[PDB]
Amino acid sequence: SKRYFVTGTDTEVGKTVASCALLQAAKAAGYRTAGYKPVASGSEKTPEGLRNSDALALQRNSSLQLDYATVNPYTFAEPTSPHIISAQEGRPIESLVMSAGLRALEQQADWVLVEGAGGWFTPLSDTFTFADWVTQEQLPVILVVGVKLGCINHAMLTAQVIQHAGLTLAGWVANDVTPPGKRHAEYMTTLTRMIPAPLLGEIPWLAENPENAATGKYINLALL
Amino acid sequence: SKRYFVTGTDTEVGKTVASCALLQAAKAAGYRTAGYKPVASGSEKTPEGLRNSDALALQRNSSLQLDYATVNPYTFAEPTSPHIISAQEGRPIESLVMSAGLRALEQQADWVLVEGAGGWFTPLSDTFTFADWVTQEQLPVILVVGVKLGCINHAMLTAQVIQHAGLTLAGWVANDVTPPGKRHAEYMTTLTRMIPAPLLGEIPWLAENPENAATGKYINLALL
Repeated sequence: SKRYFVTGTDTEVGKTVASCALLQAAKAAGYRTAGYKPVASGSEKTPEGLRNSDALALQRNSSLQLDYATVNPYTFAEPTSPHIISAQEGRPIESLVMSAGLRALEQQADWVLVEGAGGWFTPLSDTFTFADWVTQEQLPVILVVGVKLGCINHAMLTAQVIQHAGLTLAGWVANDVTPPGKRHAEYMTTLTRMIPAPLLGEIPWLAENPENAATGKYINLALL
Repeated sequence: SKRYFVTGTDTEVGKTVASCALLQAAKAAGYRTAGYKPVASGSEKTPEGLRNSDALALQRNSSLQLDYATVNPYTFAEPTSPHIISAQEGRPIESLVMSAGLRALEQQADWVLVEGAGGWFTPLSDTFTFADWVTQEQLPVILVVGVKLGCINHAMLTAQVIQHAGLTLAGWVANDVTPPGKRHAEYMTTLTRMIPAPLLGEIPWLAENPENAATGKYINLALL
């Protein structure tokens, strides 16, 4: 089986778009897949309770029919750092619960993709970050790089810190977050040289992909 | 005397606004100040050659009357990574030239603020980054943090990598890049706990500060 943690270089690089592409590619390869987003903030009310749109995307892109809470056990409404809204709601986030949910998906899935709740150093409490949990779980990490100004710096910072944690940087995905620009090829070359992990694929600019066209085709899982 | 390198957490955190506040505070304290931006990209034509707006701000906020090229010896038009536009123009960026320009300002200034040309890992050539040069110069670093979503992660990544380079994280400046939000205080507390350097001050949201109101008052240089 297989497990990966997906993180983005910044806000609004389409991290969840890339996660969905990865999940689609894994299903095409014959895996029984599951997405896992243990912690989510920024969620809408429904008759069943709060639902986060990124967790819903991961649920919908899982090859298994998974219940929402199995994908996302901690759901907060407001779109702010987990530690802040957790404290405000009186709903502490516990590492062991996060880990138990990953184990629970491994009962059924042989390919699990895990997404966080912000970037690498996202606080979950005043003393624990999402990086702490990923490190404990020894997950291999896939970096999603939004190709835009600043991406080289952010990719390098994030890659260095992951490697310093003792973790494997398993791959990276380029997400085209804007229409094509002038320096696209040169930026891709630069990122490719500098990121110490295989480029798994590049997702085109899909103007938010309103029709939910399939993106798994952009990912080469054999490179992972 | 004193020298500092200023870097931002991301694109468009108002790094140069903070640099100008620092320079203003240093002048108020009685220093002979100079700003230095060795490398600049994104510049306008004038009869004297290309001029970069951030370098002009540093020039104008220096207490010494400095010639433009002394503030910014390498000026490229297009707003793209220095290594790319340098290669396209056939104008290589040389560490020794960057260092000579810093020495030249130290002939006249006892307080020098240095700004880069993007974030920490900004390439200058295919084999040299701005981090390499800062590390060679052993500059103490001031981090400018734009208070916005994602700032905790970016501040922590950048701080960790600076410390791992063996450099001193001398301080940080909070820049209010948006109007006040809800979680402003809690974000400031979080950043303050997590960034291993003194908070020097917080610059209010100035809607781009069209009147050039003075910002030095927001910086407490005694904390540096």
